Amino acid sequence: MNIFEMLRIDEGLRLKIYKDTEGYYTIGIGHLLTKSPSINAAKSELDKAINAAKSELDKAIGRNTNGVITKDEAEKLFNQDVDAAVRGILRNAKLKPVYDSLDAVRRAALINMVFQMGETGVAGFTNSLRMLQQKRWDEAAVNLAKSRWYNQTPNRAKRVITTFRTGTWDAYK
Repeated sequence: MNIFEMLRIDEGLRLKIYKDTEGYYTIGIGHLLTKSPSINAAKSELDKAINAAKSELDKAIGRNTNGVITKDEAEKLFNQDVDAAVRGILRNAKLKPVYDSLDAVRRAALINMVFQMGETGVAGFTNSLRMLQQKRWDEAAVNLAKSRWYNQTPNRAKRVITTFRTGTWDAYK
């Protein structure tokens, strides 16, 4: 198991533009496109958005696709995304250090968070981060759980948390 397989599981795979739990238009392996609008919107709106998401996609892939892509394409996007998450982490004054202190498995967990919630979002978990740095496994997990993230996506948060707590991939077995 590794980062790719890990997120592959947590994020799923889809070749058609769908929308995430947080009302975002996305595709492939969790590839964000555009903020979705509220249903209280009409054609003007909705279509405008579909439109926009669509453009984003085209732009990303470099071709006209009418909201649909291939596996190869997704996998490409995917890699790029993992890469990026891994750069935010290194570019971040708060993440870099936590990251460095962690074992390979746990590193993976951090990347996941980052990938799921952006470097900005993640750096926001100051207490949890510190705890991670002190290697206070269980405390962190408790801290981590007291979050929007957990409450919103519990199953996924669970796997991640456990991962941090055990330094193993059991949660993913």
